[PDB]
Amino acid sequence: SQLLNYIDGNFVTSASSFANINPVNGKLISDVFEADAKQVNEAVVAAQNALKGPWGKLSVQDRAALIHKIADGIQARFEEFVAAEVADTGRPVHQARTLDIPRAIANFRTFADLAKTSHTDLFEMSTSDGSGALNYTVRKPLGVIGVISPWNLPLLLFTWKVAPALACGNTVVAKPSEESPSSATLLAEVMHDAGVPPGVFNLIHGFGKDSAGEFLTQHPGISALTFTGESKTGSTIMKAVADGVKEVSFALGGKNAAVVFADADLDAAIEGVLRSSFTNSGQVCLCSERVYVHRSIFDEFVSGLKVEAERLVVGYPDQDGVNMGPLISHGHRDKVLSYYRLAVDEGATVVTGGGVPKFNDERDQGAYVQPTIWTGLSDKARCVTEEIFGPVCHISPFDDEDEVINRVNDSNYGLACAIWTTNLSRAHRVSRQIHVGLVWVNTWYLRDLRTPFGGVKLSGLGREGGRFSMDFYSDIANICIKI
Amino acid sequence: SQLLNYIDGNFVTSASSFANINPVNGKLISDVFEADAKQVNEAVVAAQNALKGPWGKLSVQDRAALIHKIADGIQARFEEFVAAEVADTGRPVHQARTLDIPRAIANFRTFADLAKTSHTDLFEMSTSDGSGALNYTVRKPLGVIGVISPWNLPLLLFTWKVAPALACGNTVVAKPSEESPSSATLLAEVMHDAGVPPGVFNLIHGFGKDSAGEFLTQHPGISALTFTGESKTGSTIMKAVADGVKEVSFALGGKNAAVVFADADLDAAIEGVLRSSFTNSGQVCLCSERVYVHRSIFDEFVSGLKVEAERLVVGYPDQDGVNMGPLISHGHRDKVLSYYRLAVDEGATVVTGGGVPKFNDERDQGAYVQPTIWTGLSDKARCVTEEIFGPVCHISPFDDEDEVINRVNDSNYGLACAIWTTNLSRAHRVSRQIHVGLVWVNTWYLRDLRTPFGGVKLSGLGREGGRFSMDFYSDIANICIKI
Amino acid sequence: SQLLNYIDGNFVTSASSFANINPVNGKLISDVFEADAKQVNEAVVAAQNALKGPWGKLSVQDRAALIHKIADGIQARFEEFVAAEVADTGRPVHQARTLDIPRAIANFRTFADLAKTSHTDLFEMSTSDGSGALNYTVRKPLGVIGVISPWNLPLLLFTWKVAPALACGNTVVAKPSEESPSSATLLAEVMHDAGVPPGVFNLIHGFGKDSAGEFLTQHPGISALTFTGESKTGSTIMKAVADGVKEVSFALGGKNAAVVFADADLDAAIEGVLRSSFTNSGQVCLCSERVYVHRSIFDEFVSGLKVEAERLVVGYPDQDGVNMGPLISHGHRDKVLSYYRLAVDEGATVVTGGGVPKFNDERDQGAYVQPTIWTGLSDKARCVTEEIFGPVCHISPFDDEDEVINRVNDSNYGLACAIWTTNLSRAHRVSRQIHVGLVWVNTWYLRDLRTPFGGVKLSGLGREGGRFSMDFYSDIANICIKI
Amino acid sequence: SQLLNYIDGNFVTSASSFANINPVNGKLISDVFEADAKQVNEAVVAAQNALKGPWGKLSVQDRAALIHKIADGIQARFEEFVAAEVADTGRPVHQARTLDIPRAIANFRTFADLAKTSHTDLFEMSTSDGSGALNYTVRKPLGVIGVISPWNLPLLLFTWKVAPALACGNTVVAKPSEESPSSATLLAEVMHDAGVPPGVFNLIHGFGKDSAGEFLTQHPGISALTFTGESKTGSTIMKAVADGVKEVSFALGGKNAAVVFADADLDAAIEGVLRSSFTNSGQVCLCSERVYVHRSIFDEFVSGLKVEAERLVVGYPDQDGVNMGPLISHGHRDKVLSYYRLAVDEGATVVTGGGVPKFNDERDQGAYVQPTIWTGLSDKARCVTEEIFGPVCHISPFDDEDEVINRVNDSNYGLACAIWTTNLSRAHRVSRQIHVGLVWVNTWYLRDLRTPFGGVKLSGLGREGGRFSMDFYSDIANICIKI
Ligand SMILES: NC(=O)c1ccc[n+]([C@@H]2O[C@H](COP(=O)([O-])OP(=O)(O)OC[C@H]3O[C@@H](n4cnc5c(N)ncnc54)[C@H](O)[C@@H]3O)[C@@H](O)[C@H]2O)c1
Ligand SMILES: NC(=O)c1ccc[n+]([C@@H]2O[C@H](COP(=O)([O-])OP(=O)(O)OC[C@H]3O[C@@H](n4cnc5c(N)ncnc54)[C@H](O)[C@@H]3O)[C@@H](O)[C@H]2O)c1
Ligand SMILES: *C(=O)/C=C/C=C(\O)C(=O)O
Ligand SMILES: *C(=O)/C=C/C=C(\O)C(=O)O
Ligand code: NA
Ligand code: NA
Ligand code: NA
Ligand code: NA
Repeated sequence: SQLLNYIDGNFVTSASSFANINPVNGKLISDVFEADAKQVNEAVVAAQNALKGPWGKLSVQDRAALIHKIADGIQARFEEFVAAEVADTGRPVHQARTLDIPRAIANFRTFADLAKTSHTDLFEMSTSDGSGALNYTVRKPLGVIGVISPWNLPLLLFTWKVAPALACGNTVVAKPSEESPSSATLLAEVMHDAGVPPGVFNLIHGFGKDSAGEFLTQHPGISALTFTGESKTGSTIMKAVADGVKEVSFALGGKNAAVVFADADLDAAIEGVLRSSFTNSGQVCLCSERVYVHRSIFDEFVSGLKVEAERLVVGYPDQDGVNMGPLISHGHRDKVLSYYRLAVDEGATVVTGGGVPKFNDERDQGAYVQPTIWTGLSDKARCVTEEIFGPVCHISPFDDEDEVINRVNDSNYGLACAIWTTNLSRAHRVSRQIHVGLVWVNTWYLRDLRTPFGGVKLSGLGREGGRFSMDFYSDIANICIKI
Repeated sequence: SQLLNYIDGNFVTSASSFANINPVNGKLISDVFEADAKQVNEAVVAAQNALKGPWGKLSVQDRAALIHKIADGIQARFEEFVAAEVADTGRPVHQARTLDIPRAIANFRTFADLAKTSHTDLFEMSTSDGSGALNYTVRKPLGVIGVISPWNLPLLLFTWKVAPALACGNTVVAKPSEESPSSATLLAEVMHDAGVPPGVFNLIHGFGKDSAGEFLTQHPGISALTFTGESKTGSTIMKAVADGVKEVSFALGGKNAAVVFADADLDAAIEGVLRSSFTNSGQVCLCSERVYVHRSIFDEFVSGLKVEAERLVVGYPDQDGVNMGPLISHGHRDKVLSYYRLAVDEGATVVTGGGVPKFNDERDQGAYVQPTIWTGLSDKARCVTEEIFGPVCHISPFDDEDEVINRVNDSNYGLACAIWTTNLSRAHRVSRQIHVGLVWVNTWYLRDLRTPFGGVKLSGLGREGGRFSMDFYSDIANICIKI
Repeated sequence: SQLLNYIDGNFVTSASSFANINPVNGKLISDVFEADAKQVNEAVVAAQNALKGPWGKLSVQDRAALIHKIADGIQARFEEFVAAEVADTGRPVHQARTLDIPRAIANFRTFADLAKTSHTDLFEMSTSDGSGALNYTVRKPLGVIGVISPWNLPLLLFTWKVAPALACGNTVVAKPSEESPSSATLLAEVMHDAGVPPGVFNLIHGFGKDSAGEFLTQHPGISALTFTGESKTGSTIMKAVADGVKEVSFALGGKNAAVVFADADLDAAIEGVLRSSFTNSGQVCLCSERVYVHRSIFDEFVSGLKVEAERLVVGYPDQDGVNMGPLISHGHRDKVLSYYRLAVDEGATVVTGGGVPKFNDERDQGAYVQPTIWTGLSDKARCVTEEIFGPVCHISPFDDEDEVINRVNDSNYGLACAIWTTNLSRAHRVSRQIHVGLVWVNTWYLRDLRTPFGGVKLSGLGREGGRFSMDFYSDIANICIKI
Repeated sequence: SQLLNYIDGNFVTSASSFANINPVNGKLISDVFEADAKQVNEAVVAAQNALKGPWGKLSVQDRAALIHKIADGIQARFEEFVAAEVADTGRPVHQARTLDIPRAIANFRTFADLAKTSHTDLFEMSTSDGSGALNYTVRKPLGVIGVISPWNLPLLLFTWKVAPALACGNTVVAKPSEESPSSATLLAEVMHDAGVPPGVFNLIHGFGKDSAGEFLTQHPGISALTFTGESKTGSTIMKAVADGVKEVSFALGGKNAAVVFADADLDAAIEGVLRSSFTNSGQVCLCSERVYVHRSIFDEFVSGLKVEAERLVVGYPDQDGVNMGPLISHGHRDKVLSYYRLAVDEGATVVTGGGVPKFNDERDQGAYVQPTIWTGLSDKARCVTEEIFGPVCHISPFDDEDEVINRVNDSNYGLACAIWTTNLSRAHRVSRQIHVGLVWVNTWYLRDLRTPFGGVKLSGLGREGGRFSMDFYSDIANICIKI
């Protein structure tokens, strides 16, 4: 299989391809053509021009309707999309069918809907001559949106950015992860078949540094760069767009805590932390790699979680009650296994996991690791502080409400946090004191697409979601009429 | 006069001092103690700590009441602030009495009011178990706000940032321009006398590079850097804070155009462009340095603007009928004059000005220049494309509406634009097509502080004003409760 | 037996039937079963019970999807709705295809979308004990919405109420005009086939006083009454529901002015006033029956309008080039001719029309009248102050801006006004001074469904449209949590 | 003491006067002049004219400043307002000093602030000709606001209506309860002294039927009637303004429940129900006259409440530790006692109270009753369904959560509800299911002035507070410009 770039309405190859690997079994699944600096410039110029074409002339309602057709296009090829994400990543067919693909569709539907309903402001004012003035605001396309997306939730995170971008009338140059190029390529076909004017959506394959990612980033023709990924990659990008003073939107992961209070529903919290630690094999930026549990229930909690964790099925995406697939890649497994060892060096008790499963088949050539639970490390340990991005969590006891708040907040990251308690006063009091963008109480990763989404400190900059996306992906202009 | 730093509730000197010069006559007004890296550190640390003190326990209404007291205090020392601003900058006293100090009061009052009125959002959602969930959002203090302000509208631009910062419950470390430190130092006194808690507001004096400005910018204890200034400085600051992924808010350079259509009120437009080109001696980021005038009225408009410009009184701040003061400094005058000769070299006709007035008194040791009008340059001339930030404009004819829209927009800047026309459709049709953040029709620099303010391209990123400031100077947190 | 009621998911007949007449030729179209008190009761109880059924259990997303299905259902039977509308009202077939039916569908689509986008508010407050409290608001179904609709834009106005009613989770009992029950009956079928649960949407036919309308009005089981129609009927309805303190929403009569300034595009204004006076044979609450023209263009405006008026083709709905159909009924024709005679007795000059066309075919049995223009009446003439609701306007000269504002405003009505001018300041300066709910400048009846729609004085109470409808059709509840 | 009307800038007497009685001891406090129909007409006409005077030329900022001046003037006479409120009604001095007078002040300041911050909307749209259109809304004064207020919270409720009315630039004709005329008369003094232009604020005294109140409602010159009070009185008013189609805003009766769940903080719940039943001697529309307590804690709850209720000090407004003053009047006491008798007749157990205290001093000539608790009545007893408006509650056990929801909602009223529970889920799950406008969890009558305030069913129509008042007291107008 070969995955081409999509530039100015044409699928094109490059002067260099690269392997896309299935991490279930290490087998090559396709050659991906790597866009070069020339092709990137070509994509940007084409997106700039397309702003002055038919796309630019579309009414908000026709634009929305076309976006709903992009979404219809995905629905009609649903299983081809499921297959595509599964292949690239190893994610369980069930996850892909219920989480990834439906959310990608909902992204386009939600922001199309918003594009139609959203409105702006009127401000009246008095003036010395007694005639007054009117200020009104409008939202306009920001211009060319640069999109650089990660491998963990490929289509979901790709469309999270492309959808509001197009809904706001922008054009897009989008660079998916080298590891997960398939679903995006399919989207490009959907765009094309749906009659999205050429130059409106441009797909470019490649890597970061000295490759398509960097080139997009250094290109003066774009108006914004929105990115989800590694915090130091965010910092790099920010420096790159600085001379052009481009608008930036970053969601940059973290080291999230779950907190379980003594008055929690223990069984729900055990199940809740299982999901928050090991979903997508712990390759979500929202996952809890840190857990704090009240001393009075620490041992019981750890016990039940170990039990539930060892019940998880690690195998083929289509395997029966499968719960976990592999890591994205071998490189990523090597980093994760590297932390596995560091955890021991650091004094950790390994409650469960700590290595890789054994298959004695093709999967042994994959990139699987085991769900892991550590105990007994210091709050200052590297394993408790640095983001691992694997199916791992360290559990630690706490005694006081203010103590644990202080411990959750003592981090250079602050994306999300999950809190377990049945007490009303407690839930609201504690929630407002956690220094993150996103709190969940008695649940995790529940997403209403209208809400502001993002992080504090190293975990990001700006917010996306609902009107926050409508604002970020638009020029806000103020028009003042003297009367 | 001696201008001290204000750090953790105390006025402090530093090891080194620099001179504050009166641009009217080149005389020394005061010595200004330069904060060093260690003092910058103390200010940041005090500000972090102040967030955990009494300031952090104030209700929103009590916080607002204290902010109104700050504003009362400025009011009570109104003429001192006027004299301070005038001393530093040479601005006409009547401008300081009607624009500068009044706006600085209004900034505090408006954001104190928004602090009390502003609310957040509630989103209900359905879930699988049929019980649903609530998402609600809150605004919290972002933390410590780094403010770095320019010399052109010292107290106005300073308080424009400090007012919302405080209103949103942050603490502040603020560095006013080395050219214009007096009114900020006075403001510190008002802060102290109003009983603002120690560490909440901190004033550090100095320069940019290798000085208080850069130290502030590099300090990891800050949560945000808000800046109005040269766009190249903005880029530098963006790079400096990138490793911390600090929130940023930039209002930067302009090369703003005024457009005068055939159906304009010609006298009103002449008076209008007079003000937009030469207000504050052209030292406003909003000034018009490019002027496009319909062919059929070009010659008359140019003749009218020449006469009106030659009528401008350039002189002392309290001189009868004075319209224009000097430039901020000799250094800035060197730059302006350099453009003045470059314009000749690029082939400009000098309709008026082009040099420095001769007073034959102490003002000759000052930093005055003449209001200056050019004609005859191409749209590619450096003098038509680069920000001068002096009392200057180039005037060029046009024939067609779409033609002029494209010429205005053909720029790496995009801050503001003023349009002159008596035609209803024209005002609205043209304004929405200008690629800037701010348009005025039949007026200029009319400000409603609730409006979103800011630029596109090199002219900035982000918006401030009204709820845009309430969002930028706050952590926006989403709290999701499973029911 | 032709047009049945639709109660609790079944079409049902009644004890008495009445005739539906085609106003093109006076011929009987259908027999309509008049709901009696018992049946009105049955409808309300069933709507009451439906709230406690699966309709009550839908998530906002599923409820929206269902509403979109109702729209799809109307779309699938587009031509049948056209024929139904045309039959009852005599409206030109092209108007039905481009205005009436498309707007009915748009009504459902818009409010379905808003149901999904709309959110509510979060207010934080401090409390004596220093722990604070939260207030959040929610929208819930108000309950059973009683809908009483008029005959002039039958399906458009019917669905303008039903769409938001259903979108906010209410159930409905709706009574269409005795003159135009067909398209509403067809909607009931669409609702049945779409699977809308029984009790959710109920259709009852009949008259006002001593009939289905009155009884709906007097039933204590409804939660609100929303009504479009005559003013005196609004008053009657307001009194009827008073003992129950039911929520009310009224758009009533108007005696709307168009104002034409000397700087208007004269050709566009003539065409504009031709449409605002004669569209739907002048049977729209937004029609202009008063017209004020600046003296310098009066004679020419009048001559222009007369010519264009006499071009209008009055005839069959499917007649080649037809512009105007008949009036709704013979009884309405008699009212309109009563004013046509009064205008003469009051001294009017009849510029054109003033009687009934003679067709020498079945149309002479229908209810046609001529498009009429009067001149020469005083501002206090009855024909100039009372709503006629036919295809007529009086044209009067004016001289001064403040004069014409006062004359427009001197009315017990205040629904809408149209202003023609090319001057920017004038447009905004004058529009804000007109005492109505709706102003159009250089156009007429341009409708954005997000906008607040309603009148002042006798022309109504409350606003509908956008969030105004989402508010009126919902219980707004504040919930305050002590922390 | 003499209490005059204030009409068109002048205090005036009337042909007839009536007595204002102190309910503590039954003594004459003052003579009140009853406005006749001629004088009401004079007030409304002056109010209409005032809209065209200087009041109408004030900028929003200036109008706001003047309203803050009104508030200052009350603050400067703080204790005279305390004395006036206490004299009229017998309320405890501490309640007047902490709730009543401070709220009146906060009313004016809140709405003054909102006047300055509030803005409106901008809606862009496409058109067939491709040029587009824009819609913008504005808020303007509605006109003359009729205000009719009750005696239970005289200045709080009076200024709750007058503040937003003025803040929205309206003029006012206001009629306080004949039982509590004093504070409103002092406010007329403050208005005069503050320079409020003549006709802007008019104070008329008297009764309802055949007196000033009725005449107000019948006057065609008013634009709206806002009213708080008895439900049947709301109905009578709604009918009276029906012919004019005036805007109406009603907060009316309630028979509010408190619900104590088994997981409640039992002592906090007992204190909270004590306050919600007996504050202001049970004379708040928001008081809980029905109480439901889970079976498992019912006996302990009732014992506890008995004890705390018998601790209450009933007596003089400035008496040491006084909890309750008298009822407003002997007539009102007659009503409440007849309900005391009915409760016994209906089978109630009198847990405490049930009569009148014996003072053996001048308070025996006052209108006091005992705080009263009943038990053992059915949900259909008159004393459980009808509003008594005195210091009483009936307590009933429940078993099931859905059961108690149904029981609370089984009412023709629906003003407020208070729920006691420490459980997170329960607070949010149950609160959204209560059919009222206002829910409190673990508190009572905690008021954020920005929130929507009102009732459902017989308990009112519409909402006030925050933007809801800003909309009700304004013409909302949509202005549509074709471009
Ligand atoms: N927070 C998240 O959701 C998230 C997602 C993916 C990866 N990560 C973190 O990052 C690591 C893996 O990510 P990665 O190394 O594959 O890439 P990366 O996370 O740093 O970045 C993701 C995307 O950015 C692009 N990119 C990388 N470097 C760039 C550069 N210098 N300029 C422009 N674009 C660039 C890549 O092509 C890729 O598509 C993990 O260890 C994990 O901790 C976090
Ligand atoms: N606001 C508008 O757009 C509009 C629409 C139609 C008619 N009108 C005016 O009304 C005049 C008369 O026409 P109409 O009699 O059909 O209008 P109408 O307002 O009296 O009746 C309209 C609707 O209300 C119902 N109704 C009438 N009386 C009622 C009552 N007492 N209680 C409850 N429901 C009642 C009717 O059956 C119908 O459904 C027209 O001449 C015109 O001036 C205004
Ligand atoms: C730049 O020269 C001026 C900036 C002005 C503002 O930011 C303002 O608030 O008016
Ligand atoms: C009255 O005759 C017209 C009312 C029109 C509407 O309500 C509409 O939504 O277009
Ligand atoms: Na791969
Ligand atoms: Na200086
Ligand atoms: Na008919
Ligand atoms: Na009294």
